[PDB]
Amino acid sequence: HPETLVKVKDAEDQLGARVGYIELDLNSGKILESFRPEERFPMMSTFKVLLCGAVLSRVDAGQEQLGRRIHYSQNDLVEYSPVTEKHLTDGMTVRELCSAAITMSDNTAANLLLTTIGGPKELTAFLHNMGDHVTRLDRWEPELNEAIPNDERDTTTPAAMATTLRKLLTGELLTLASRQQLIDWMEADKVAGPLLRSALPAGWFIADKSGAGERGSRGIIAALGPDGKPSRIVVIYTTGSQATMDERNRQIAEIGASLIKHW
Repeated sequence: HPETLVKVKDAEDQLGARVGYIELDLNSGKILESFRPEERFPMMSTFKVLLCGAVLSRVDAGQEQLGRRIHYSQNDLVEYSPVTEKHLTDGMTVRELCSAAITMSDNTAANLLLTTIGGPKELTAFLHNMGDHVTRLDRWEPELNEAIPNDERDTTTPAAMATTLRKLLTGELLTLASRQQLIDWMEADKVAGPLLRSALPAGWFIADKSGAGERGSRGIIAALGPDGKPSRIVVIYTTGSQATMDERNRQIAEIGASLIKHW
């Protein structure tokens, strides 16, 4: 609805930065509303959903096992690894790593998982292979969060990301069991509380993944809907603002409040 663009445009004014937005019908793929849909923005941790999607594609094809155990050490640890920094001794399985990367945004978990699929290059090949000729991952954590102005490395567009998430959660791309595993990890997301979840009505469903990077970058991708089932995908990205994390979180929550009001 047009009133939600009023809020998105307002968000841009208050943040003094570009805001990209898209609302997509999950079932039909129809773009319901958008703002700067094809402009590039840093994915930050939102890429971890795509990473585990590629991992699950490997599992389905008999190339990976969710129960497989990965051993790592102190050397592997990078900034913000709340789950992985606690399992140095006995390691963690592929399943526990996707859980950590998605629900807690654990950077080391993401790096270990990228390593299993062949690095950023292979995640990008996976994406191109499923029809996303836009999204690209070029670096590892934490450098992928640099958000250098005009740099296309590690970026996506709201349209590209929304379409890709739709395919991952409803397409024949992944088996039914994997599709649901990916959704379950997003539903259990624990570090997106002040974003869309703070605007979600009781009884509504939400599976999401947020992200934060340098130079004011912030964003969130989500599948949400009334009565416990998702029915639309929402993607919100911004970069370039000098605003505080709280101010950035509030703008996203208000865009969320608006799209829920005009559902």
